[PDB]
Amino acid sequence: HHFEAYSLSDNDYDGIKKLLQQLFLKAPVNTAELTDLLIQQNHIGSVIKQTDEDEVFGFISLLNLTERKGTQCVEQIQELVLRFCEKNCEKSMVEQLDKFLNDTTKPVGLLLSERFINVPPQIALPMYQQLQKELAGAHRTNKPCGKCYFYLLISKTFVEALMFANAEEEFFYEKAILKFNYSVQEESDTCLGGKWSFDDVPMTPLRTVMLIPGDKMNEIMDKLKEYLSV
Repeated sequence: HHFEAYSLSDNDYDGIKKLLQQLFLKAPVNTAELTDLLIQQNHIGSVIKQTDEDEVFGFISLLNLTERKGTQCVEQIQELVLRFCEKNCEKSMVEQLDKFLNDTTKPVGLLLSERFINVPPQIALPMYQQLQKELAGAHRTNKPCGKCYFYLLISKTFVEALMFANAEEEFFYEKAILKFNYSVQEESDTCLGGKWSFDDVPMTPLRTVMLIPGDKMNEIMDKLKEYLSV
């Protein structure tokens, strides 16, 4: 099974959108507007295709949340994590989450990395390495995507103790200065040509929100290389 990574394209609109919908289900975030925002972003982000060839097996990209103020879906994502922070966390944690998201001097970059479960997990390493190269290039050329102090990751997670659909996201969670989980009710498993999914022990679907400082990313990349190298 050979995979190829391409820049985001208008042709990948449907595949990127479905992957976003697997993540956001029915929460108040416009997956269509978000997909358009990702595709519009130039030199950042890549899609995985198997080389059938139209199908988007995965994608990774970054959005600078303060740069993209004025986009509705970006505001929606911020209001989404805050509202679930309010419901599931102590006000002290809510205050600082809100402070982190409104700190213009230290921008927060939303990291979106979604893939079908059938793709081999080792592909995660080239995806993050390529994104790291692109983020360094953006930082070199004074673009806002290369100027993030913090990275916000929303992960698909479950408990029967915290377990990740994308296993590599354990390394981000370990380094997160702020983290919490919220329960999801649509419970939509991945659509990977796969009819259904089964667990021998019952599981509770969750989303885990985590905020990771930029200085920890080189340590995260190092485990990625350690565990996923092929």
